Amino acid sequence: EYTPWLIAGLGNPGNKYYGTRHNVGFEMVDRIAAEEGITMNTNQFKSLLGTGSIGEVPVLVVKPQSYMNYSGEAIGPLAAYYQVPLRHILLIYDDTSLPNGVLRLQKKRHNGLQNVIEHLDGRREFPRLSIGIGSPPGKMDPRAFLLQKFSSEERVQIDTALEQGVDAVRTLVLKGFSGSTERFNLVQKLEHHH
Repeated sequence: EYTPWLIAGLGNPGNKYYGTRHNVGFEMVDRIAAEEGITMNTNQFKSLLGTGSIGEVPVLVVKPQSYMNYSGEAIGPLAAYYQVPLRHILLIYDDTSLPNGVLRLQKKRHNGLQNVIEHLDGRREFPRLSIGIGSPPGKMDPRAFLLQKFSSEERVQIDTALEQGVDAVRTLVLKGFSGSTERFNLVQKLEHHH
């Protein structure tokens, strides 16, 4: 009966990255931990993590400390250590392919995600929670945009997203969707307009 889940949000550690668009996954993970009362003191495998459960389901919430593109250096070994099956590895990260605040849940672009993919022996069949941050504007390249803080209007949407994502994580893991994740994806898109 031991099948923990690994909830990892991606980002770059440090005051330098605090509040930036690219760190949204870190925000979400700080949110889930908080809500669940899980402290992330533990430092292992290039990451800070905490342990607890969602309902009866045991989980580990993590924030890799190796920097975005090398997230796999943490996740891969971390999963092995705790014996987390691929299907229970939930990655949360910023997605430019979706408008601001639209979440997307999938179970099978972004550098952190390729590296993680790389370390999970290329396997791809794990669930992922994308948090949209929109498209960057084609000047200072699509690079300072990510390293920039969210405008106030964007924050609105973002804060709403953090709240709904927390719920989405709890449903996937414990509750059950009670529709397909694709229906949740549809509702996200619609909500962007309301």
